[PDB]
Amino acid sequence: MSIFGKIMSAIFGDSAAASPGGAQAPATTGAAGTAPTAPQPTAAPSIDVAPILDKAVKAKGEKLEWRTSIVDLMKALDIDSSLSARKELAKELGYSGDMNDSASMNIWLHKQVMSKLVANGGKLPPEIKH
Repeated sequence: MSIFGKIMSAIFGDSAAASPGGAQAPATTGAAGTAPTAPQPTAAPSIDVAPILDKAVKAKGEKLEWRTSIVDLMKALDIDSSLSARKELAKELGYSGDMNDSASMNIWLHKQVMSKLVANGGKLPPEIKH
């Protein structure tokens, strides 16, 4: 499969009314009816991936660094990260497994995946750029 297209189905799939700064705090009701009700939809031509992955990472359970590590953001959306997963994602991008080992694998893969990911309207924090 194509994991860059598998992870984006969650990143570009925010419909829980969370978004960057959209989550509100619940309040008690009853006599509380005093409040305006004019819900104008919040459009988003830009998909801020930062308040998506930063939260998804700690939702996964362990603290990761999606900012640099490609395997971290992958596992965060809950991908196998095992042999089959690392094989499909890499081979869809071109695959490089000669002497580079996992060392250059984290680097190169992180670059290519982002080019297929944030190109769909994804907005990244100012330090995530190739």
